[PDB]
Amino acid sequence: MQFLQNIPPYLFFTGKGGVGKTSISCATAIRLAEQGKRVLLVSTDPASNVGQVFSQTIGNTIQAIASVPGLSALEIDPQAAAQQYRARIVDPIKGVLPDDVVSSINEQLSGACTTEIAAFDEFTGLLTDASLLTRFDHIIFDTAPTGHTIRLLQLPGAWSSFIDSNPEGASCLGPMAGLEKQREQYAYAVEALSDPKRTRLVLVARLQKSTLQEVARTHLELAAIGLKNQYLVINGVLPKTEAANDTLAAAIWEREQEALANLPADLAGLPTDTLFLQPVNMVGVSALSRLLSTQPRPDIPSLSALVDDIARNEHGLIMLMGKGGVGKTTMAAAIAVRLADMGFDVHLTTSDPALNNLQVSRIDPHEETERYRQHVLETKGKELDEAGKRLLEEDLRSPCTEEIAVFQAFSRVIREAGKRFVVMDTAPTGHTLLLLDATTTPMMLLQDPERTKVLLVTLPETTPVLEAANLQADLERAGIHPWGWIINNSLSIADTRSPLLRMRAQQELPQIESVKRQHASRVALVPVLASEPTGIDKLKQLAGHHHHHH
Ligand SMILES: Nc1ncnc2c1ncn2[C@@H]1O[C@H](COP(=O)(O)OP(=O)(O)OP(=O)(O)O)[C@@H](O)[C@H]1O
Ligand SMILES: Nc1ncnc2c1ncn2[C@@H]1O[C@H](COP(=O)(O)OP(=O)(O)O)[C@@H](O)[C@H]1O
Ligand SMILES: [Cl-]
Ligand SMILES: [Cl-]
Ligand SMILES: [Cl-]
Ligand SMILES: [Mg+2]
Ligand SMILES: [Mg+2]
Repeated sequence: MQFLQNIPPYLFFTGKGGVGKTSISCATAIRLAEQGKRVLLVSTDPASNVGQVFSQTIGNTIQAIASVPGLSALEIDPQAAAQQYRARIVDPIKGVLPDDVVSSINEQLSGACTTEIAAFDEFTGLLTDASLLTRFDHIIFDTAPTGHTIRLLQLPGAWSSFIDSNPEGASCLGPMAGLEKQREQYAYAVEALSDPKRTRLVLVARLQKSTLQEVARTHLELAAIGLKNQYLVINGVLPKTEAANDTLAAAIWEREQEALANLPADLAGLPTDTLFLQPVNMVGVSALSRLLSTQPRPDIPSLSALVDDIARNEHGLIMLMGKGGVGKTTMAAAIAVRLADMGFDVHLTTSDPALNNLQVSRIDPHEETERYRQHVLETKGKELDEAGKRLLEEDLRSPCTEEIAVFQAFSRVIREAGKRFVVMDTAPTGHTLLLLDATTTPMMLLQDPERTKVLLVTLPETTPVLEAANLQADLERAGIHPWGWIINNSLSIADTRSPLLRMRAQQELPQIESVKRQHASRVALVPVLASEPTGIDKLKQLAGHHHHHH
């Protein structure tokens, strides 16, 4: 594997939730250890499981992994770091300012942005400690910082300017005032990230058009920033020696082969390695090492049942939520189609390009975001100096900015949810709704269980379910309780003779049980489609069927 050759002292793995960042991190950690190298694996996931895979406990202290000499680990819990980070800002003014005030500021430090900034504070610590390279040859991170976070800390304005405490725009700039290291260390860290002699960035992806799109995006952003030592690792690829008998496995192998060959242009000139889809979720040194080789039904109702229940009231705001790529848009489309075929007036709204009983409102997120950014600039940038304006423009470059702008656009038609059905394929986070509420926002409507039905879409996989769970908890803090969960891309409810797909379908079981037993009131299982759910044809196939009853 090219990504394994000549790794510099700092190695970072980046990619969407569930692509396999941690697995590959551990497997690489082992490979290096067995070569006689001293390796430090840095676990950075919210609910770390690296200790589990290695059959021991790890913590905020560097401890050796007894089950593999040469390797040690360290956990950097991001939720805890965020907590301490927020508390380090608020505790000082606690008792000096009103409670509602300290309460509002605390909320401003409870979003994904504060977490990335606090996580960057930790990365900076490790990256600027030369002594570490005195003890190890390699330091491996199972997540990487975003281009957004790096930009923010490299902006001069972030150091010489300050932005008022308004309701819009700079909403997420609050964390900056929390940095306690000197400006020079953060710049040094970024310097270390941009040095190919010190840091190698590995983009983890899967052979899917949608995912490669995102990865290609990340690559460009991190490169313009200065990280040009990038490697592409395509994980979980299906071996042709499985497309043999079964028809689904053959359709999949085909879908991957097209993409694999039609890789986005930007990723083409990138050194690339592919890993194979393993039978069982790696859990030991043996299983993990096997990953780096060069050679190879649940009792849950169909989407149809969920929709029949959504259909009872005969109207309502239906919002699909979840992480990027889980299938929000497809479920939104599938739901809107079935509801319409049941004879109801349905208004589907989307933020992506794709009978008369159904109307579709397409919104371009790019222009909504710009209308928004433009608005926040006439409002706040008014008295900012140029450096500060750039800081404000980078803050309005946050994920949540688009999220907010698109919701505001949708809100234009939310008033129709009273007479009929309005289905949305994306929504802001709990944190963001709470923020907007303090500012416009139909908060009460979203919180009403009879008017709004929020659905959480996820995958029958560990990380996705975890991230889904956390989204839900955040929404609940905003008084919104998801009405049901949709587990998309399931091999369990799929027709396959392929021995490997069956072994994979069996891996989902504990994840699916998790959702039913601990995360959701209602659940729907959608199959991994043998085709691209692009036509209303295959879109109707996703739903399955629901037997009428009284
Ligand atoms: N059940 C399924 N079977 C096969 N493919 C699916 C399924 N659900 C989604 N996909 C495919 O996966 C891709 C991602 O899904 P989709 O665009 O609906 O996700 P999303 O969460 O709306 O994405 P984003 O977060 O990018 O807006 C699509 O190209 C789509 O056709
Ligand atoms: N190529 C692969 N084949 C089969 N399973 C894999 C592969 N890569 C990862 N997994 C399994 O998939 C999940 C994806 O998780 P993981 O490494 O934790 O990553 P991330 O950090 O990308 O969320 C785990 O259940 C894991 O053991
Ligand atoms: Cl945020
Ligand atoms: Cl935040
Ligand atoms: Cl019925
Ligand atoms: Mg992980
Ligand atoms: Mg979408």
